[PDB]
Amino acid sequence: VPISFVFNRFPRMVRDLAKKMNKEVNFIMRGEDTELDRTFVEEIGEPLLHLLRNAIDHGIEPKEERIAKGKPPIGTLILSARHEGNNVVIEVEDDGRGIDKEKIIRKAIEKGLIDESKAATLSDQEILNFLFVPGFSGMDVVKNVVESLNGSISIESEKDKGTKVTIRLPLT
Ligand SMILES: Nc1ncc2ccccc2n1
Repeated sequence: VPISFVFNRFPRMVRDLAKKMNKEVNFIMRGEDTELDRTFVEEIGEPLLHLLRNAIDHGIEPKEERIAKGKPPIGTLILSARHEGNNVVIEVEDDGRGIDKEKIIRKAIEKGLIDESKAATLSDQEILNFLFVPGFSGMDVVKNVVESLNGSISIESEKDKGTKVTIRLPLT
C-alpha cells in the first residue's frame, strides 16, 4: 500500500497530543505516496506514533520557551518516507530541545552500565544507543518492532537543535 494508509491518521493524533500538551506544532508530512508491503504498513504505525509522541512531549518546547531561546516560535515536526534502493526510509525530525547526552551518561553510570572513565571517550552514537537498552527510559519497544520487520533504526540528536529518528525497512 501507499504508506498514506498509516500517515493519514497522524495529523489528527498530532494536533490531539499538541492540544493536550499545550504545544504549538507545525506538522509536515512528505513522501506519503511511498509504497511498501502490506505487512510493513500494518505494523509500522505503532512505532511511528511513539516517535511522534516523543517529539511533541519531550522534544518541541512550548512557544514561550522557544521565543526565549531565540528559536522560531512554533516547533516543527516532519514525518517523511522515501525509497532508497530496495529499502524504504522513514524519518521523524523535530527542531525541539534534543536529547541531553550528558543526562544519558549520568543515568548510565547510575545504572552501573559504564564507569566515568569510559564515558569520556564514547561516541555520539554509542551514547544515544543507551536509549535502546530495555528500561533505560520506551525506545526499546520501538526498536523491537522495527527489528521484527527486519529493519534498523538510528537516532541523531543535539541539545537545543532537535532530533532525527530514521527507520530503514527492507523490501520483504
Ligand atoms: N524527539 C525526541 N526529543 C527529545 C527526546 C528526549 C528524550 C527521549 C526521546 C526524545 N525524542
